[PDB]
Formats: sequence, structure tokens, C-alpha cells
Amino acid sequence: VMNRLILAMDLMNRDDALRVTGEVREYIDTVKIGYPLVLSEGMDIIAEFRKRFGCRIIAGFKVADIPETNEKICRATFKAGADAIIVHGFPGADSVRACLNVAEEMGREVFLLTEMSHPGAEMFIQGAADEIARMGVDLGVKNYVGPSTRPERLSRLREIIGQDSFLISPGVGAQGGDPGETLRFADAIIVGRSIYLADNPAAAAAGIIESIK
Amino acid sequence: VMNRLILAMDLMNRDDALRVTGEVREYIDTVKIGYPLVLSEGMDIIAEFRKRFGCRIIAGFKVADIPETNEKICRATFKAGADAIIVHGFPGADSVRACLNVAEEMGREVFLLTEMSHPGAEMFIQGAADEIARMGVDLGVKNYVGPSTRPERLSRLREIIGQDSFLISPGVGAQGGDPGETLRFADAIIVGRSIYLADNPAAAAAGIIESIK
Ligand SMILES: O=c1ccn([C@@H]2O[C@H](COP(=O)(O)O)[C@@H](O)[C@H]2O)c(=O)[nH]1
Ligand SMILES: O=c1ccn([C@@H]2O[C@H](COP(=O)(O)O)[C@@H](O)[C@H]2O)c(=O)[nH]1
Ligand SMILES: [Cl-]
Ligand SMILES: [Cl-]
Repeated sequence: VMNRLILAMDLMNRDDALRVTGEVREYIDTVKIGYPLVLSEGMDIIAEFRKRFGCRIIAGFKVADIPETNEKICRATFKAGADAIIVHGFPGADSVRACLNVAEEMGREVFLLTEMSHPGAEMFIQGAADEIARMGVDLGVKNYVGPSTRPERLSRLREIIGQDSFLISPGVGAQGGDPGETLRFADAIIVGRSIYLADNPAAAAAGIIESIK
Repeated sequence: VMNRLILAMDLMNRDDALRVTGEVREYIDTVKIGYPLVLSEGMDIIAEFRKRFGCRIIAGFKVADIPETNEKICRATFKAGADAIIVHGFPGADSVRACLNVAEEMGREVFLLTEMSHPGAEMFIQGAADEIARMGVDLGVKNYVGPSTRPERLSRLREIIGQDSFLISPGVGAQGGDPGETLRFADAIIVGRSIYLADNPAAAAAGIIESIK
């Protein structure tokens, strides 16, 4: 990932989303598109981003359904052009495998979300996170998502998945996570609001990159 | 809910989804639309269903993001016409409250998904399900989703939420759940494939209703 920086484009209208992404295109080559934008503008927005920016697209859908439905969601998502999809690990191994099956068939990637970055994650997710990470390792998952907001937890996750695995981390900026500290364990950071809500997105992205040069 | 039967419309193309729903419209007044259909045809499909069938629409999105993103997803979904949205409880209380806030503002409903119906749910969700249910009760949640595939678990969930709460349950038919047994605890059953994949959807729906009379 270019500059170890992934833009979380959660604006909800195409003009703004495309405008802001364009303002920071020189600093990134990977964009995470989620439901706020997709539900507001349609799945065709993914193809629009790929054609306009020639960027990698990670669908931050955090799939969390039964196996059969997970397969359908992944199929629809990859057909739309997504290079990868983020899947929740809490629902179990069968639900994860369903996503892996479609990813293998279509030559795409799966990112396993272990622990989440928000406060509520401490209630149920945190206690299962280490086991969810191990589950991913046992199934050969190579891409993971961990919390920037809890460096020691992110560090433990890194220990479990190993140095070879790819780890990205949200929660940098708006949620309180620090770019540099997070990159001690993650290969790339996910940044949304700190950039897309900034007075000048380009300066914001440049500032982040400057602090981690 | 008419006939205590909610149709899970997970077909992935407009023509088929509308045709099948039309075939069983005389037996239902509530349809659950999820990502397989919405990602394939766009969120406008929700409005299409409401105007063509005058039915209640439950968005089976199982929202499972951080609070801020959950708010955006719920807002986009309710603006699209959804009467209710299904929210995952495992991400915690703040993520649930975010959904409740938007539902309150827009005069819509939130259904809290406690334990899931597939095998993988036993790995992490099951052990947290009773507490997730209690969390919902403590926050005043009145609508819940529990597994048809585990009658005793569904029964325990009913005990926790009380007779007052509304409980719907997926996993009937394709996943092995029995309509009658499930309705001993749930107010309504969610049925997808057993109906929409049937040679004769209308006959399939009638058959289910027959054994429930
Ligand atoms: O544990 C997680 C999983 C997903 N995200 C997502 O990552 C982005 C973080 O954006 P922001 O807080 O930098 O604005 C959003 O798209 C959000 O939905 C998190 O924040 N935390
Ligand atoms: O625990 C859960 C939560 C959601 N669903 C959803 O309920 C429907 C069940 O459909 P079917 O198995 O009758 O086809 C699908 O939309 C599915 O995604 C489950 O099956 N189990
Ligand atoms: Cl995400
Ligand atoms: Cl659902």
C-alpha cells in the first residue's frame, strides 16, 4: 500500500467522495469503500473509483452473515470490482471459509477483522479477538484488521498472525490512534475523517505521511 | 406480522425477486431485504417493494460497525424506506445505541440480533448471546432476532427479553428449523430459500402456514 496509508472514504455523496479522493490521490493508491457510500450511491461507485483513480479498492463491508449469504455478498462485491473484502471473524469459521471460497474462485482477497477499535468492542469482541486471530491463521488467512486505539492489543494480534501476515488498522486520528505508534505493528493505517473532513484533505494526508516518513 | 411469516428475499436480481414476492404476497405483509438483493440492484429496490406490495420492509443488514458509521448506515437505510433494521449486538452497547438514536429520530425500528443460526455461531456468538440479549433489554430494545436452529437457546432468549418483546427467528426450513417449534418462542419466523427456491413458492408458503394454523 502506497505510503502505508489507506483512505476510508465514508462520505455519502458521489461528488464529495470523488472530489476529496481526487484531492489526495497523489498520496494513496488504496481506498476502503464502505456501506455509507455504497448504500447512498450504489455499488457502481466502486467501478467509478477504480477507473478514475486506478486504485486498489477494499470493500469495508465487514461481512457477518451465515455462510450461504456471505458467499452471495462476496460474489456481488467482487463482481462490482472490489479487490478485497473485510470480513468479521466473530460469526465463526464456516462464515469466514465461505468468503475465502469466493475470493479464491474470483482471485480476490479477504481481510479478517479481529478486534474492533471502538469502546464497545471491549464488551464481547475483545475477549474473543485472540482466538478469532488464531482461527484466521489456521485457515491460512494472510490479511487482517486490528485496532489502532489499543496498541498492546494490536501488538498481541501481530504476535499471533506473524510477521509475514498483512495487518491494516483503523482508528487513527478521529478515534485517537497515533499513526507512528500504530505502524510499529500494522503494515498500513486506515484513515477516514482526519482526512475527508479536514479543511484541506491534501494537507491532512501530507501531514500524516510527514509524521511517518 | 401477517401469518407470523416474514419472507427473506435473498434472490439477486430484480425480476426474480419481485416475481417470487408477488407469487406469495397473499400470505405475507412483511419482507426482509438484505445485502444480496440490495448490493445487486441498489437501495432503490426497497422503495420498489413498498410501492408494489405495500409491505413492511425489514433491512436485514445486521449492522456491525463503530457508532459513527452505524449512524450513517441506519440513516441511509431509513431514508431508503426501510421500516426497521437488524443490528448485530456483538459489537457492543455504543454501536447499538447509535442505531437506536437514528431510529428514534426517524420514527423507525431496530431489531437486535443476539445469537445466529448457523454452526459457526457456536464459536464466539453463543457464549455472549445471553449477555447481548440482556444488553438489549437494559437499553429498552423491544425487537429481537434469535435462532430457529437451537430451540433451547431461542427459549432462553425469550426468557431474557420477556413476553413483551417481539422476537423473530431465521433458520426455518433450509437450515433445519421447524416452523411450529420455533413459534413456541418466536412471534414470527423468517423463511427464505424454502420459499423463494421452491418449485412453487405459493404452495411452499401455504404449506408452512398450513402446519402453523
Ligand atoms: O474496528 C473497526 C472496523 C472498521 N472501522 C472503519 O474504519 C474507518 C475508520 O474511519 P475514521 O475513524 O478514521 O473516520 C471507518 O470506515 C470505519 O467504519 C473502524 O473504524 N474500526
Ligand atoms: O442468525 C441469522 C441471522 C440472519 N439470517 C438471515 O436470515 C435468512 C435465512 O434465510 P433461509 O435460510 O430461510 O434461506 C437469510 O437472509 C439470512 O442471511 C440467518 O439465516 N441467521
Ligand atoms: Cl471496515
Ligand atoms: Cl438478517
